[PDB]
Amino acid sequence: VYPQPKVLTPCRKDVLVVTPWLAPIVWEGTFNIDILNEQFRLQNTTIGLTVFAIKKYVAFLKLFLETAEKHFMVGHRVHYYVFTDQPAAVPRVTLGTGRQLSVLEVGAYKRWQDVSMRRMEMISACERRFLSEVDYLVCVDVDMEFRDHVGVEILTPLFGTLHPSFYGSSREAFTYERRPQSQAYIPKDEGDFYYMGAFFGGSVQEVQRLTRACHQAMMVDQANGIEAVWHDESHLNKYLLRHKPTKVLSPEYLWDQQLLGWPAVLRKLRFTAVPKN
Amino acid sequence: VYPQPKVLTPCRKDVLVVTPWLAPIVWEGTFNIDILNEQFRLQNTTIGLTVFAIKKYVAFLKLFLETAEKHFMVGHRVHYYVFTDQPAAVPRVTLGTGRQLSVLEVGAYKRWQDVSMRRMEMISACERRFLSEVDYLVCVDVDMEFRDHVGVEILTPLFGTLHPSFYGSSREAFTYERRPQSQAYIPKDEGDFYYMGAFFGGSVQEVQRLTRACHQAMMVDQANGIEAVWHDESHLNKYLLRHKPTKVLSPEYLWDQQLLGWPAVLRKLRFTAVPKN
Ligand SMILES: O=c1ccn([C@@H]2O[C@H](COP(=O)(O)OP(=O)(O)O)[C@@H](O)[C@H]2O)c(=O)[nH]1
Ligand SMILES: O=c1ccn([C@@H]2O[C@H](COP(=O)(O)OP(=O)(O)O)[C@@H](O)[C@H]2O)c(=O)[nH]1
Ligand SMILES: OC[C@H]1O[C@@H](O)[C@H](O)[C@@H](O)[C@H]1O
Ligand SMILES: OC[C@H]1O[C@@H](O)[C@H](O)[C@@H](O)[C@H]1O
Ligand SMILES: [Mn+2]
Ligand SMILES: [Mn+2]
Repeated sequence: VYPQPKVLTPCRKDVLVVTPWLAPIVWEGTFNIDILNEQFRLQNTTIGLTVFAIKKYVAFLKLFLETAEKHFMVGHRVHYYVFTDQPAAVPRVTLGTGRQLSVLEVGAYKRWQDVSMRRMEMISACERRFLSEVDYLVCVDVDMEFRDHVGVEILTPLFGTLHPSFYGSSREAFTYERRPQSQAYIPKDEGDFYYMGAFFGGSVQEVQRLTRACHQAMMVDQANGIEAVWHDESHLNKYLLRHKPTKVLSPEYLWDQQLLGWPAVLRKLRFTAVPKN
Repeated sequence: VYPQPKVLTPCRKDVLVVTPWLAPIVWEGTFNIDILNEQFRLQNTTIGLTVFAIKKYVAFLKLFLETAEKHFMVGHRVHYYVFTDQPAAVPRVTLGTGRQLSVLEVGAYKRWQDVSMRRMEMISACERRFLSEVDYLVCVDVDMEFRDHVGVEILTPLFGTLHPSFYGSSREAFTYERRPQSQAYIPKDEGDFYYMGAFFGGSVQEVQRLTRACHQAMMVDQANGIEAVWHDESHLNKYLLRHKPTKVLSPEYLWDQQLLGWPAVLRKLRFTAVPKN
């Protein structure tokens, strides 16, 4: 039993709910979570969530993790992978059933550019290990909290998330890389969306492809003495232009209430930034 | 270069363009065919189209085939499989490049119920052969003509098509099988859509699963001395209830202008019935 979908009365009429390559754009009201939960339960799906907490960012872990336990893939199997240069600093947080956490220890870089940029390398290389332990990988920023449901509706071979400062914008304004000497180069009259670096994912296979390609593309740039304007986010936008995501998450999935409010078009604020100095 | 998809100005606001399990519902204006053509060209995708022309129905082949050459998967590789009890009767029709036709000879059944019903058996068993020759199988009625574009926008692991007499209806009215002694039984408060028997498909693997299951389910019924109300279409609706299609085609893809007109909500009439006695 569930309400009957009605072909001639669209749930959402205020937003675009599918891209021109027929990928769903995920917004409240486009899905029935009970149907989707049923489908994902039947494959006994496991979701991996990677998060980096290097240096002072280990401060963000506790709230990240507590809110992930209330809102992320609740009822499904989750494996948190925390990447950190301080394993002892990882708070002990009580996990629901079928949920686990592993701490993976890594080097720090002095520059914040490289910490964010080397995520691609580092996720890429836990490679044979993700393939056996999980069906999907979701890769997010640690400086964040869950405030509402983030579940299996997002799961697809490849997804990105609409940057919240640019969803209502035109492509000319998108802060893509505009210098043709960077591998992240996107010309002025190309681009579907501007995707944020802080929330992407997909199957293990598609995420390893993305992260390999972004790393291989960041390296090429260095050996040409150039750094992409917005770094990993620049390379992500380039990969996602050429390899179009099979779902696109609305800005419900990456928001900042302080900076942008709660507009009517956003019926839930699911995963939001935390203030930092 | 293409128009920029605009997150806050949905192309179609009059129809539901995605199901509650996040499958696209395919309507004009939801897709950019150039983007999709690009993606499908890059895999060198082959589409198989199966069609049965048993007895007098070989009369429908000529127009079916000619219009398929103007409108079906034009620019992509197509393999027509014509199933018939009269191979000599299959008109010679000139094919575009990368397009072929094979004639597969089969038995006739006196009763029209079994001809339509045994399609499932017969498609199911050309089994090892579809797996090597084609990536997708599309299965349609022969008594039909293409009048507009039917292309790669429909291609997905599994799709069905909204029956044109029932898209604006409620589920209570859907002419599902309502007798619990039939394997096609769907209860009164279940059902997403009423799908027509005349246009379904998907990957080879998903279509062989569907047709196997529908055959295995038709047989079980016979050995219980019962025939489903609307036959293969009844079993299809049951399979698609339990195994939800990954795309749903709008009634643009299965129409009858004589019986229902050309409503404003239908911006193209793509594939339509032909009058018969
Ligand atoms: O010293 C640092 C700087 C960054 N990060 C990681 O890199 C991510 C992205 O950087 P940040 O959040 O600073 O970028 P922003 O969201 O502010 O643009 C952080 O969330 C952490 O996962 C980290 O672990 N240690
Ligand atoms: O004598 C027959 C009756 C049916 N068919 C096939 O079974 C399909 C479905 O039957 P029909 O079109 O009669 O059903 P309808 O569309 O009228 O309900 C036809 O299109 C043909 O592919 C056939 O080949 N020979
Ligand atoms: O334009 C790209 C930039 O946009 C800012 O609003 C955001 O805080 C940065 O993280 C980066 O994404
Ligand atoms: O209700 C099911 C039936 O609906 C009719 O309109 C259609 O012509 C039949 O082929 C069958 O689909
Ligand atoms: Mn951040
Ligand atoms: Mn017919």
